[PDB]
Amino acid sequence: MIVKPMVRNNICLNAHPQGCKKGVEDQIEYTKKRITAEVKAGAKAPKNVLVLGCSNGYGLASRITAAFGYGAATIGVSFEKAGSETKYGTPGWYNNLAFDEAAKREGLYSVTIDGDAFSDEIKAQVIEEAKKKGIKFDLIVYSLASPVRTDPDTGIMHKSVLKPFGKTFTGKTVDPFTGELKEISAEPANDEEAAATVKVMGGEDWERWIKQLSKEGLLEEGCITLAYSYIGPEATQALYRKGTIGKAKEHLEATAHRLNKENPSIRAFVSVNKGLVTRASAVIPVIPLYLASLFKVMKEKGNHEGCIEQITRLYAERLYRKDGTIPVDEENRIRIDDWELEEDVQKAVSALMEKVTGENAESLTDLAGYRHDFLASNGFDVEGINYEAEVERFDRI
Repeated sequence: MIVKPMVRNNICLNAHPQGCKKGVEDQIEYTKKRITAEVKAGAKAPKNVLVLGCSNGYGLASRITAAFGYGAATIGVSFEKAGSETKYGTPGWYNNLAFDEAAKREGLYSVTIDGDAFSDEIKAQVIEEAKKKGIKFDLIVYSLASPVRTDPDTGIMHKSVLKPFGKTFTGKTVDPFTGELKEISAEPANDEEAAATVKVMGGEDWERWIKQLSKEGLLEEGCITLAYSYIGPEATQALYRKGTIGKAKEHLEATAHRLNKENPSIRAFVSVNKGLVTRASAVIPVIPLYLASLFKVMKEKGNHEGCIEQITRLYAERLYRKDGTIPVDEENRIRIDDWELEEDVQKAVSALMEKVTGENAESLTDLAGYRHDFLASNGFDVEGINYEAEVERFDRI
């Protein structure tokens, strides 16, 4: 069985087990070189970390940075599909396996809980695991990437949508594989859609995790909790500020404020991260063209970051600094999109988006970098992996 990427409806349908593994190992290796003795010396360190959404992207990087950077014990939660002998698991399933294996090889405590993180069943499972080991958490990272949430008190399922308000949102977009430029649109959402999105992307579950953990006395004094979010460029403020996403963000930010007021011994932040290729990226106008242009501009400037570069910087230069402060903006958010939103960067990116055409997209923007990030998420196009070799089982890594 030769496994090559199968992409349809802008989604990569399969995954490569050894590729996903090499991907995790590469992040671990970077972490070991980035988070050195000097970087840690004189700063505090996380000891027991809970990561909700630990199998991909920022969540996975957060777990790797905690464990292999700072030597912390970690419990990760994610909802994956296991693989069988002949059927693909989700990429996150192979990522978790690779993580737990490396953690064990290093003698680090690591436990992965697979299930719906929005459910009280899973929360109860973390709680009992913590009480057994005698763990109290000092860092809780909320990085849940789901388009749907089944409300645990009412059982009804909500799905988020990505739409503006009042006026339809139209803009250029690009296919990184073909090079095709198009114009697509997002029509204004209704109340049902807006309310569903808030339900999925807001801070309801974040708060629920904190309260249940609090009641069971599983939060260490001074415990940091973070939720990842995105603000983005001016070109997409219609969705990220005044769209359905913007409303969910406002809810998440209000949730963070309330967590700080109700738990005096806690430090809760929304962490605003940089833009990267996500599963949803292809359905949003402007975004795929923005990212390709951002990648080009930042790689040329020399400050391009992927997930693990972002999060290691988050730990070393926001959470665990030697001056003991946690720098925030005027609204008390941690900002690591500071490089992305630099004036010179955004100006050049905008110029690039204005100039892009059909024949020049490949050379003007970084579609190649975009393709790589898209594929690497599922374990494809990873350096050092043969890909012409057959995979015996989809049961191991």
